[PDB]
Amino acid sequence: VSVDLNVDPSLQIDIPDALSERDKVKFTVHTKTTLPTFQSPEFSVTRQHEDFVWLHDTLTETTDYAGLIIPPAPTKPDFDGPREKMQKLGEGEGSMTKEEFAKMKQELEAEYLAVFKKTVSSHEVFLQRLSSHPVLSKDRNFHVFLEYDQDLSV
Ligand SMILES: [Cl-]
Repeated sequence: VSVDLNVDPSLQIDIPDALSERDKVKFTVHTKTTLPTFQSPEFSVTRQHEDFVWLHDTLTETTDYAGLIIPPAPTKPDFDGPREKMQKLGEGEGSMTKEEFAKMKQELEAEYLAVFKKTVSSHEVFLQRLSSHPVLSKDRNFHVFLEYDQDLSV
């Protein structure tokens, strides 16, 4: 076989759920850790795209990391494709039967969901990459990002 094996890793991060309200995304960032450095071995916080941008910016400009490979920022969530397509669909409502339109409305909702899912992955991959870096996983701004249980913006 050919296989990548992880045994009792000390830091695991994922985004198990997320919420879109008028195309504004809130990510649940859930962490599991066996490390002393964290207040708790398991916890979740709520993060927005700008929080991730904040974290990436502040790592990039950390003098000590200038020789390190910092994983790329996740891209800003963008629902313009699905939204514009749904608008076009609505304009064409008269040319179409009730059940044709229903079926297509459902298909475009699925298109929106696939965009959502993709931006989730992008944000999650970034955190997982940071958790795997021997130096960056220890960064205190990263820790603040994972655990500060209030609005990181303010
Ligand atoms: Cl957003």
